Amino acid sequence: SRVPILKVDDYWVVAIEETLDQSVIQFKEELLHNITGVAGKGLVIDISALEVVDEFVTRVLIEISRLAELLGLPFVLTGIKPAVAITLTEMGLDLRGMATALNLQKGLDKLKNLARM
Repeated sequence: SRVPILKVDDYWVVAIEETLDQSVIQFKEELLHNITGVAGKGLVIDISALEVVDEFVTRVLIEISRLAELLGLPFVLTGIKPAVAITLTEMGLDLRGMATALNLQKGLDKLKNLARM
């Protein structure tokens, strides 16, 4: 448990910070364990802390995204600067077709708005 996984109003909230690499595997595993245990209304993951995004991180984000979809868990990715949007898309993450938001607040609001409909 290095990367904290928070729960707010039944939404999972995670912010990924710079890591000095197997802890990303460790993080993905713990997150997946959590979101398949107690039900939650959705998942927000913020990556604003990452100066560059790795091929490794990208694959973790693709897997979390696919599983969230299979689980029926609304998912929003937040804090994505232009340069990182380019890299993620080039490495196979479909940014256009997924929910993204500017920050954690916007992320949380987006999920609640979609649901309240």
